[PDB]
Amino acid sequence: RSSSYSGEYGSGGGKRFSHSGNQLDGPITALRVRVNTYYIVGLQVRYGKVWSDYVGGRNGDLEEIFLHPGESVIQVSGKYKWYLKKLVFVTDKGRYLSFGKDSGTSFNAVPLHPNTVLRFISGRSGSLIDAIGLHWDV
Ligand SMILES: OC[C@H]1O[C@@H](O[C@@H]2[C@@H](O)[C@H](O)O[C@H](CO)[C@H]2O)[C@H](O)[C@@H](O)[C@@H]1O
Ligand SMILES: [Cl-]
Ligand SMILES: [Cl-]
Repeated sequence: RSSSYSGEYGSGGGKRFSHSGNQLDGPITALRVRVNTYYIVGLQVRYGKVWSDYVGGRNGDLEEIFLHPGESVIQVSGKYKWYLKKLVFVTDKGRYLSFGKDSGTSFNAVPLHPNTVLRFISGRSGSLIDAIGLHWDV
């Protein structure tokens, strides 16, 4: 077994979500993160050529980053309180894809097993992102 799970990072508010079904669409190719003054408000992830159903709320500005062909996320750091505040996706092309404000409890997620990358995310959401979990696999 090469799969592993990092999380949950955040608190117990909101309703659980998962992108487990989405990995069949392909590898992660892009990220959308809605952000305001204090929080990560929403999240969307592009699996192959297909975006996940948007999760989170509407009170923030949408930020979007596309990954390069064959670029994978190999480390995720961030910060949270009762809600998620910052995320940094570190790639195997040496890019640090940062979203949100530098404040709160820090976390640092890396994969357990050899040669695995970020395949999908899960977590909790409502009007904001309450929590996030990272799922690693081949
Ligand atoms: O005390 C935790 C309670 O949190 C409630 O979820 C919140 C939503 O109602 C609101 O719209 O968004 C925020 C931020 O995303 C959520 O935390 C849950 O509905 C309750 O079940 C829970 O008791
Ligand atoms: Cl950058
Ligand atoms: Cl940390």
